[PDB]
Amino acid sequence: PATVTEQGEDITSKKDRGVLKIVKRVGNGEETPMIGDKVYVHYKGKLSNGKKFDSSHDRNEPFVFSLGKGQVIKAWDIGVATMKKGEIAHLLIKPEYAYGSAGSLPKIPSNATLFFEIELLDFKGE
Ligand SMILES: COc1ccc(CC[C@H]2OC(=O)[C@@H]3CCCCN3C(=O)[C@@H](C3CCCCC3)c3cc(OC)c(c(OC)c3)OCCOC/C=C\COc3cccc2c3)cc1OC
Repeated sequence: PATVTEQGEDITSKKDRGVLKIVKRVGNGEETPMIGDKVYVHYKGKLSNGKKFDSSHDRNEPFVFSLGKGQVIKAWDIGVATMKKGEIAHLLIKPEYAYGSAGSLPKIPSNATLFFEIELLDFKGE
């Protein structure tokens, strides 16, 4: 997470560093998911300080959602939108792009900075 702080690319339209990304593994894909595409990922998630660890692997199930429909935090609609199939991205997220000053307790404290390792398994339209 500190690495992303230093090295991570800004992928916010507004470029406020609210969302930062390192492409760790390059995908075989040439396409990215469109808004309204059903998205299939593996993911690991923690607060910046390593607390509240969560993963699709542990839940024995991929995390499936439709892109750009606010099913997930702003940071995910922005971040997975940049990703290619087979790609693994690292994300460091400002609370403004996650749960904000209100947070979401008990899991998400007030003004929490999140870290995600996401693997984009696939995406489909229709
Ligand atoms: C439009 O804005 C929102 C959209 C959706 C939500 C609800 C939470 C949502 O989760 C997320 O947005 C992100 C990104 C997708 C992976 C999960 N996630 C989380 O933030 C994680 C959180 C990662 C950081 C360590 C603590 C757990 C994360 C993981 C959680 O448990 C797996 C979690 C949670 O809620 C605070 C956040 O618990 C609530 C869900 O209980 C279990 C049920 C379903 C599985 O979790 C889901 C399902 C769908 C969406 C999410 C969780 C709040 C939003 O407000 C900003």
